[PDB]
Amino acid sequence: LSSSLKTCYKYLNQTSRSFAAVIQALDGEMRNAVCIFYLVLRALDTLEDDMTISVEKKVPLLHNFHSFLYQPDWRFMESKEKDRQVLEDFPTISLEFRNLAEKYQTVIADICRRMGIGMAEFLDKHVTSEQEWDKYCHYVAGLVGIGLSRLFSASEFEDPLVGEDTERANSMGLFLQKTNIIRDYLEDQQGGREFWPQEVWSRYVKKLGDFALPENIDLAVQCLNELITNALHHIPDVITYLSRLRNQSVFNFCAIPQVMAIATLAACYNNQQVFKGAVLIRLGQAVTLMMDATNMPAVKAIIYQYMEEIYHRIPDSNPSSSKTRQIISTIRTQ
Amino acid sequence: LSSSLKTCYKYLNQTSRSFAAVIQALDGEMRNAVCIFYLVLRALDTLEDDMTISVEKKVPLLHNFHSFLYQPDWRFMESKEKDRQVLEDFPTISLEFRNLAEKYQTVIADICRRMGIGMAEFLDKHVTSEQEWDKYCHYVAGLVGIGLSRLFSASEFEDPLVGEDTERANSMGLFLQKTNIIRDYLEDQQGGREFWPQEVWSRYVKKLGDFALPENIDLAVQCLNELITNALHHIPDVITYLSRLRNQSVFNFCAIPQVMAIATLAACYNNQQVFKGAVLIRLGQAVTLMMDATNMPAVKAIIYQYMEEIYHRIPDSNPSSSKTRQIISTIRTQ
Amino acid sequence: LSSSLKTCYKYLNQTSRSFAAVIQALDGEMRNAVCIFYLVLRALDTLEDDMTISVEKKVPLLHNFHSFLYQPDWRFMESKEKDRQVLEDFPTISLEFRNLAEKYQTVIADICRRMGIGMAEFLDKHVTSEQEWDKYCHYVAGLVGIGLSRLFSASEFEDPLVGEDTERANSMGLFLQKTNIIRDYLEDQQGGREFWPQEVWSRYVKKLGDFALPENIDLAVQCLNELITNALHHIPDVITYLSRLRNQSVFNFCAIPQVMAIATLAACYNNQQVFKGAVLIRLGQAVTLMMDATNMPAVKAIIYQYMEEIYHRIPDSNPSSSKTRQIISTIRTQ
Amino acid sequence: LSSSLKTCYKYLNQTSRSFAAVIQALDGEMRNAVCIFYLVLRALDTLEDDMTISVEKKVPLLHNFHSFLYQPDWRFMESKEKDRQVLEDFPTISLEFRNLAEKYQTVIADICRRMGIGMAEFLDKHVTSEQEWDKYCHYVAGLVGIGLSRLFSASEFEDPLVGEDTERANSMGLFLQKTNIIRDYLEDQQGGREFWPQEVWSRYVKKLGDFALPENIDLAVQCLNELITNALHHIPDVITYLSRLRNQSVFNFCAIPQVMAIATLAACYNNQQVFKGAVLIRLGQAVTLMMDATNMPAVKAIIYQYMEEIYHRIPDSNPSSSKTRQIISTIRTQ
Amino acid sequence: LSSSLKTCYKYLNQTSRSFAAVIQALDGEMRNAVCIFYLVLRALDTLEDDMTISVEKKVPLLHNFHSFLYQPDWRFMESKEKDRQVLEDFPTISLEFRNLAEKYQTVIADICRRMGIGMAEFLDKHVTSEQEWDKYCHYVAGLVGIGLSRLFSASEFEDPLVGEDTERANSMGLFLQKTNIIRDYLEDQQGGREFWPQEVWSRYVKKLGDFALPENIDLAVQCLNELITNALHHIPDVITYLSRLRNQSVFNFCAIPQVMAIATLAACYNNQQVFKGAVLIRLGQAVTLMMDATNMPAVKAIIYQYMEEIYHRIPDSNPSSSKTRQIISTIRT
Amino acid sequence: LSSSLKTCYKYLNQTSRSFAAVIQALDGEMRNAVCIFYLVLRALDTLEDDMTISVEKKVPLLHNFHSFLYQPDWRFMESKEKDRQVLEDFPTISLEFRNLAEKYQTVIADICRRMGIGMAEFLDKHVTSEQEWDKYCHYVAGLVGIGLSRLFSASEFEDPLVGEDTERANSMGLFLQKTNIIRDYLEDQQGGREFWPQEVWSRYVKKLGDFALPENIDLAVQCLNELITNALHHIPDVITYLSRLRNQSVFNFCAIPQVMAIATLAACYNNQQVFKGAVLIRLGQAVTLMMDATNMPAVKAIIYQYMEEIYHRIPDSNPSSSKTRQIISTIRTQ
Ligand SMILES: CC(C)=CCC/C(C)=C/CC/C(C)=C/CSP(=O)(O)OP(=O)(O)O
Repeated sequence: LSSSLKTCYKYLNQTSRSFAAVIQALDGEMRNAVCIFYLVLRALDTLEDDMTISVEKKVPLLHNFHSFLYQPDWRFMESKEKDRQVLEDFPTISLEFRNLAEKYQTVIADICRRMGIGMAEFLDKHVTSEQEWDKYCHYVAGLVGIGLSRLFSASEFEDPLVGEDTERANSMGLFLQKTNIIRDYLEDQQGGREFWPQEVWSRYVKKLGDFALPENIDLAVQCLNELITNALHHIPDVITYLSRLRNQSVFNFCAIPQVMAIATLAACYNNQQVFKGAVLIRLGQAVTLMMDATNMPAVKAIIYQYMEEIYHRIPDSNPSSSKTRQIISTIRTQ
Repeated sequence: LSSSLKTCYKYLNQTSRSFAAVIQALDGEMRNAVCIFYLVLRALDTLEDDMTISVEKKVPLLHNFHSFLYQPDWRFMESKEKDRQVLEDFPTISLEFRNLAEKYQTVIADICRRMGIGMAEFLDKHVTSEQEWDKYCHYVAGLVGIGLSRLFSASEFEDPLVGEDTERANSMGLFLQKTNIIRDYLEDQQGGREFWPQEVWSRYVKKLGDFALPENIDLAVQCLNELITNALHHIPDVITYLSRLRNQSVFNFCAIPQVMAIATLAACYNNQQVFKGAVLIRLGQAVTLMMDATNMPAVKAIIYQYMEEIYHRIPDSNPSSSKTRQIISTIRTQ
Repeated sequence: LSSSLKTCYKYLNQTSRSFAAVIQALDGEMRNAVCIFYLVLRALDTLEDDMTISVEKKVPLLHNFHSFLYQPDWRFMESKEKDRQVLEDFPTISLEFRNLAEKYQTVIADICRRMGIGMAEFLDKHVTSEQEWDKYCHYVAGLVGIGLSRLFSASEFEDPLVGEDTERANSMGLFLQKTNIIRDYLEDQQGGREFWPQEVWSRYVKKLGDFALPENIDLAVQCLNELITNALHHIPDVITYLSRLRNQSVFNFCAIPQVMAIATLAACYNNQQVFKGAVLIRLGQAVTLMMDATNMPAVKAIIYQYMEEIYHRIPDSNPSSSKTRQIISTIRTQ
Repeated sequence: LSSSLKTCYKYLNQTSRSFAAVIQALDGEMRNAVCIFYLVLRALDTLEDDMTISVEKKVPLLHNFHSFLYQPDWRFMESKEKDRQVLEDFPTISLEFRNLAEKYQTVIADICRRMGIGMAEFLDKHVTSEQEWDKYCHYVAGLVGIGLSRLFSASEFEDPLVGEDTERANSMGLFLQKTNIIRDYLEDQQGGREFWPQEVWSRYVKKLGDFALPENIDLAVQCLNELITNALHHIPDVITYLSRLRNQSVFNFCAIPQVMAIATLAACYNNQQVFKGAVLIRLGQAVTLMMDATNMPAVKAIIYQYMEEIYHRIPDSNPSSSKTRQIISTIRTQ
Repeated sequence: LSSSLKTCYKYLNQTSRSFAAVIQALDGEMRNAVCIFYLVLRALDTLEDDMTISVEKKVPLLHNFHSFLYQPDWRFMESKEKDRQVLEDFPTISLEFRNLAEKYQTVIADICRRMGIGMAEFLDKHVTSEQEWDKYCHYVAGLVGIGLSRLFSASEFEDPLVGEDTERANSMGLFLQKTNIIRDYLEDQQGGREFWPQEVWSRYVKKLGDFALPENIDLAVQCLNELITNALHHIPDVITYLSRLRNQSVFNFCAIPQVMAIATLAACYNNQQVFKGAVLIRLGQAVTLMMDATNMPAVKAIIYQYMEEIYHRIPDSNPSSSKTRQIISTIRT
Repeated sequence: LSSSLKTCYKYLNQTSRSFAAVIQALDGEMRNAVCIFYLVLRALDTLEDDMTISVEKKVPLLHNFHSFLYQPDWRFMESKEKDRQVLEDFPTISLEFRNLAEKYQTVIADICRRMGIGMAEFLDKHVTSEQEWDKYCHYVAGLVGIGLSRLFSASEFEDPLVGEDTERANSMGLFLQKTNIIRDYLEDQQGGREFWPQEVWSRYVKKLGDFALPENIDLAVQCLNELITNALHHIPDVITYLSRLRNQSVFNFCAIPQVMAIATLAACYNNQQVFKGAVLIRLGQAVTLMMDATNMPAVKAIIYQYMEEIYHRIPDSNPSSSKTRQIISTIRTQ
């Protein structure tokens, strides 16, 4: 019955309109910690997003975002973004963050800390290579996974082992990030920002904007593919991660998203539409129709069912084949 | 393999259309208890519902119902409703009732009594105040919720607290009753019955029956929204009542119906169709498209997602706009 | 890191769009055993179907199929069936059979020996009596349930009783088989195959190929319903069986296929279209809407809902009307 | 039905006084996997101590031991050790090794290859420096812990971390091996083998065999305490290792052996007996007589009890008294 | 607060020291159910025991004992056995029996019914073949296993699969009963009751009592060894039965008495004391010193450790050599 | 890691042979919170003991000990008791106290405050009534139960009820305490210390010391039994208390002592050795040989088992013969 909290949850259902629901399904003290944790990285991203802010001003701010969590009156008004309310009415968010147990604060604070540094590290440059494309996702998604993992263990609703495992807690983040990137391609383009790592989109066209050009379809799609064959390598980890979870609320919160992504990459795979406007996430076979993503055996089958939708449409003309099959063949025998 | 019991189940699937399946999938003892509990509650209901009966002859049959169960030859060939064989063949029903461990009989007992009394206490009047509305839903549904909670704690399948907290069990019942009273308005009106609370619909029109007139449809919807916003208050209880359950079997029987209800209110919210025909209740987006109501965290994600579906379709000019927002905010933060 | 085991899963998906996903979702050692069990079974079946093979040759192969399991080099190159890949590269599948623990080997080997004996036995004939239909379903489906059961128990993932009760295992087998044999009526007739128990369709028509001619659809649906009734007799066993499984992955692998079978039987029941095209498997009621088949109680509810969709469809004018209601009543009383 | 696996378990009980029981009590797969791993390691070890085998002849055997696992008929009949039956009937053991799943073979074979290389290195040499004493121990006991550890993570019975963290695994190995050496002193000396690091025992006497002489007991016990102090340093890792275990059978298999070692290091600390005959593991305090080593806390309790038994006996006049205390402290404050 | 319930537990402790503590540690309703069950069995077995009751007077008693449960005043005063307190005051026990929920009564009444018929079947004869040894061990112990299993399952504390597995449940009982019939040779001899299979001891001596004579000691141990070998075969089932359990109270209740019997056989194997007096239970070696029979892995490990003690003392000369080893070989693989 | 915290643990092991081990085994925050607690109670106790600290100086010390906790420099250098170390180095211990979460401090200080006052009240008197034996055991033992209990609940490792039900916590405390006063009759007598309630021994002899006399052994043992009987009355609470615990470290910590005390009373019951020397714990008969005190079911069993040990030895000729049976009988039927 706290004005600040209610408002916090008003921002959660506002910005993170896809997780919101499951976040509110999290058991006990995990509920707020994550809700607030989502608002702050939502706010932290808005700052990094907002392009009407100088690089030499954004950088400082980015780096200290983690310090503002203890500045009762910190705030931002000059932000001209749709999610700018989180910045404007931040004090509300910081107040509640300030009522979170110390064990949860340390983590959230610590993650904003490094996420920031990293976000700034890629504020003047582009995603160079694959090897580099992971560093970025690690900063904007990976670290989030680690943070969430540490919150679970810290809440003692999950085994201490979920926190330790970060390599996988990271893949969990990299998979989604790479997914979204690869999904809303035109959106990022029509927005003034490039994200598809170079060294790969390069070997196709000269400017990853060409892909939005009609007489490109071929090189367009093909690139998309090998970009997906890259993301699919995170499945084995995503499966291992979830296989360790022992809390139902936590399982859903982690599982659902991962499954929407696979459903996404299975729809985006070789689907030209990925450049026209938007792709609809068509579901799986007439078997995974009686299986919700709430128990591991179900999840797996659901993944496998999607891996098939892909392995099925894999064209030989594609220079990304073989590997596409080499990865899916591994997710099958694991 | 009781030729009689086999009959009882035939009747269960012959009347309790929306509960038969979950009642049958109830573990061991609750299976027969809860089944009979319905067949009798049906009887006591199919009577109040038969207008052919004179009020002089109806009132008795109600109070003296909690003791017909113990009257081997009782029946009521003098009825013209639909669920009449549950009275004309009542002995087969009463018989099986005596076959239940006295502790189960003791519950089904102290209720038919407390019900026919409250039920009788309404044969003449109509629902007036909002408060008087709960009171009615109590005698008709709230009691059922409590008696079940009694049965669940009695079988030892659930903790003793479920049947102890008569309040939560009541909300469980009221939420189901109101959602129906709301949903079945047009049908009730056409029938000749009026369950909508007078102090509410009178603030909109002269006769509760006017809402049937296509001319007053706009007012009818405003009242709908008001009543719906009322019913949304039982949710916090519902969740609480549902999270205490430990038995899968029982959980399904409880959660699904509440979920079906929540889904219903969201279907009807600000929906004129409630005054013209029948509303088709559908699921959530693609997040709740991946879950089912068999486990609490998932149930919560569904409940939370139906709320947002309501919160978005709220008109600013609607009389209850902020009342609705207030409780939906209470639900997402609590 | 074995190309032979990888290849197997490739074949597992190339030929089982119906199970590959729930098979690869199985826990620990059951995964490979069931995958390979499925492959040799599939390979055995391709032999028993390959029409371009003289009975004066096909028999011994069916009789000695079990033995080709211990022969590194055995393989069949002269096949023209769809899934002939498994026969041509059998040394790859057999190699992996020999890599499984010895207890799964003796199980798969025993079923492969018994199934071949039965298969060869029905090459030179059709299903006469209704007790031969059983015997035949036993050899192609029933033994598969026993085998699978024997393995589940052998792995200790499931109780030892699951394997011991071959009677209940058999039902599981017969129920899935009969269903397919009923749904696939048109597909079988348009292919020189007689699977319906002729001791039945002979009391409705002269030739089994007459149910095709529209002038006899009334006698057809009439025969259709008699069989669907016969098969419904297995459901109790199906329930007894699924109620024993304690491992989730295994539960999914068993319950899903079963629920699908019923959904089909409930769509094909009294449906004329059976003799014109394929039947479209609708949805799980409006109650079974929020519940999937991953837990026994739910699977119970789901099953009963379908038992109703058929009960509220039995034409009093159908000669099977009594049996049908009889059993549906038995099923729900238990 | 396998008589060779029965033979294997007979050898497990003839060769492993200490582990047969906890091994046989291992869950499912880990059972045979550990049994056979223990048996090939036994054969490798027996080939190593066999002193009637010249050194030039023995290297090729130790180097190729891992490869003979895959030579069905390989056997060694020229050994004169006592457990030489495992080598004379090695074909039976390797048979069942080849019957294990490939994922275990890869682990067991790899640990065999590296353990051979290592055993070979120390043939022509003696253990000198503590860092060398550690090296030898890694080659004979460390790698075993790593082996078992990778076997547990492969069976999915334990977390993926158990296997990945090789240092903790090696700690478990070293701790047990160091203990025997420290205890089997006399028995070794009366054999012709020296395992006590030289840089240590040397600074006490001229010949290791001198500690045997009754006129050195003072230097005997003093050295004994230095080495034990060296050993105690592994306990922090031992405790960390065991606390990540989640499977009871495996926990039993890991803890029991360790509590045994620690009980031994305790009964040996500052005990002239080590140089005259065997020391008797006299159980600890009264508090432990009601405790068993099957749960983590009790094991924490047991270890801490043994630490005190050692701490209360640390004589000031000991060259390492300030070392022994400083480490037990670190154990107590961890 | 019940005086008659209070009384029942007093009886439980007087007549069954080997189980009283684990029975009282049982969860919820299982506690009262298993207590009463033990008491009526205690009586039924006391009637069978009393050798001062004629066979023609005894047959009716065993046959109708189960109905006596429902005869409030029924009691028996002509018993001369020392456990007859429950017989003389059976109305207190029966009163608490009619107090137990029905689902429990139905199980306890059924076992008493079946055990009646069986105990009566053997008043006339002696156990001859090993096969008959099982039928007999079935009536006095196996049914107690089946009854127990069904009680656990009915209580909901244990899985439905437990009370459904009558084959393994039966084994749990045969095992315990054989270990005792074996261990209590010299005791059964001075009482005039013979429980060792005749088709077995007859291959060694003229009268089973001859094993009591010091110059047959060698033949005695050889017989003792054959029988123990026979009892060992139930261990696999026992391990399967125990593995299934999930409730701690129910586990400790089933495990401990089995481990105890295992310990007993280990101590009696190729041991002469059996024929001269009493054999005291040795305990765990090096591994067992940190393990207790309260978790399955630990249970198994102890049992393996025991199987080994026997295996190590198996003389190659004993006519049961290959069997004794063969069975231990199945138990450890 | 902190040097002071290590020092604390050194003291814990030197001043606690009965809890040092089990305490260090405790999880998370409870570890330290309980260590400090024992240390400060240990000191306060050493003050009370020390017979060279005049009443004039001792009273103020006791009453104000709890305040000495928040005073950085407070120390006591005139103790002559062996454990004096914790007093001379009190600032080190008080430093750590001040580092415990504020909530743990509230408990430790309150127990110290209450304990001091009460210890001071018994300085110039002995225990007369049994009613007074209770109030004493409370001030020195019971309050420790309340402390520990209040602490487990604060840490949230146990449910709040554990801390609330102070009566059951007091009992756990008095039982251990009373038992000790028994066992140590002679050791205390040779200390001019009298703890055996005067209103009880007064009725057998003339002076509490007359029991050391060989001719009074008869009356000696009779009194013994009465007290032992008195002690048995706490067992019901003990069982209740222990059955409420959810954490294994906390269960061990609490169970071991209780079981140890019950064994001590069984050994002492009617044993003339109480007045001639020391009585050691007889070995858990037969049924209790294979049981540790790590799970409730086993603890009850061990307890019920020791009850019979007593019950068997009760002679009709004991004045308290009847009360001893009575209480035990109550313990049996609960
Ligand atoms: C687990 C258990 C105890 C019993 C189940 C027993 C089973 C699986 C029996 C075989 C049943 C059939 C005929 C399955 C579909 S054939 P298909 O795979 O060729 O059909 P498709 O076209 O792929 O869907």
